[PDB]
Amino acid sequence: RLTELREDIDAILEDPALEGAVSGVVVVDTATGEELYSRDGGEQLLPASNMKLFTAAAALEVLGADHSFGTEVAAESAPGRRGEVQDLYLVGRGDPTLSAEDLDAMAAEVAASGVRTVRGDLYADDTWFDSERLVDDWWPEDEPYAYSAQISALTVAHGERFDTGVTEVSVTPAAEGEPADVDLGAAEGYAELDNRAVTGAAGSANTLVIDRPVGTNTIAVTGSLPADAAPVTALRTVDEPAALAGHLFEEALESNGVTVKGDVGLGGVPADWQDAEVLADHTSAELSEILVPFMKFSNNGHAEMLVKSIGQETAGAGTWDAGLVGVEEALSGLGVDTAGLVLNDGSGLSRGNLVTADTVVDLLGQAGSAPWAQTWSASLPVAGESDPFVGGTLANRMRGTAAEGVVEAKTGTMSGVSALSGYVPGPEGELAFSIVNNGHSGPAPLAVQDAIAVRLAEYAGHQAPE
Ligand SMILES: *[B-](O)(O)CNC(=O)c1ccccc1[N+](=O)[O-]
Ligand SMILES: [Mg+2]
Ligand SMILES: [Mg+2]
Repeated sequence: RLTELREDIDAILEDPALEGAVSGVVVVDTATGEELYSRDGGEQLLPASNMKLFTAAAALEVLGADHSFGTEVAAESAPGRRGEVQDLYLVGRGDPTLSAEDLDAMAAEVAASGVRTVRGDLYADDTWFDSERLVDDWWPEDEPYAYSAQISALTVAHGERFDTGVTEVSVTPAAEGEPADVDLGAAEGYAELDNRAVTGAAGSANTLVIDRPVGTNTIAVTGSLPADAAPVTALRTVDEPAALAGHLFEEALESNGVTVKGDVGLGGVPADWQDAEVLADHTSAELSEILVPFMKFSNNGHAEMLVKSIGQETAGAGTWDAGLVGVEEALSGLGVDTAGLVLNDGSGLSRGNLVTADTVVDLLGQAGSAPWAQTWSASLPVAGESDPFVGGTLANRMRGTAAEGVVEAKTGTMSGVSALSGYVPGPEGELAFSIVNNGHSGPAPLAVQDAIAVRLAEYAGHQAPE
């Protein structure tokens, strides 16, 4: 039975789609410590988003399941009889789920607390982390897309998925031959518009490209949208998330009857402020709850912010250098051998990251007996579950198989890297597995990973739901 399983997995990895790839595959029974299957377990490979497994475990170790993040509005003293303040400060301490509604609810507080006029300027203070926005080796050409959003302690998160530091762009066709309408979302009046797009004839080809040219805060829209095409929406990052959060706050203020007479810009609460007047605050939900959208959908913003938040907890330094050491320390504290690990970011976006399949399984083991185990697995995608906040990146994989509803694992994909690691529970034991593929040339070997996951589900005594 053990050997049958082994031979099957051997054959599954015989797949042509893994030509010239190195593949780390490790499976361990977690009740007993038995090594059911091991191949290139010690080989160092890029992990893509499997890196979050590490990040998420450290954050729970360091910040705690119950941790929350705050944001405040501050003036040098409370407002007058006349309800006036000079400069106003929006100060973010790394909430990765600050919505536009929260900015609105905070603008109402500022009004309820008796401010009717900001006489001076409004500043957005994201100084709680440093201003290193992107990791060294992240690719400039990727900077327009949501997963590559700049990192700040003050960032507005869009939608129920909480994609930070982006804006929704929507392009509606008009009459054939007239320019397409471009709607910039939250970034209206913040990010610049270069609209070159046109409405093509009904039934013609869709060639619409939405971009943000490197080193600009301009949304450049080119190509042709068919007169009859459905409106197109795209998440595009903006330069300086905090300044957009600032921009949005001025609008929430004016909206809640508070007139801002100055400019909007970046700035930290001055040192020479004796006893700042906190005129509004927001508290995020707790880390346990935040893990869901972070891990289910592989949020890269959330990952880096958690790192910088760890840097803050361990060293009062909201920094990659500080946070990564923080992660490695936490993981050691956990019992994980971090020999094979090379940490270059929290998200896995970076090609400077290295894991081994043994280390991953190692982590999976330790996380299983940690007091925060449950909130940890709850965050992982569940195979073939169609409710996005349950299935996450595994929503449309392995449906109608023994793995459906059972396998909990994290995914990982970019050019020539794919990964799947997590658990198979069952009538046998709770299995921890890691599959990391590097160097394949075609599409990610998703079928190959599925096959393994499914056979492990069957080995743990599961059957495909019909
Ligand atoms: B992870 O999500 O497995 C690593 N992948 C990414 O960060 C990612 C996600 C979504 C789109 C692109 C992309 N890239 O790394 O290019
Ligand atoms: Mg605006
Ligand atoms: Mg089942």
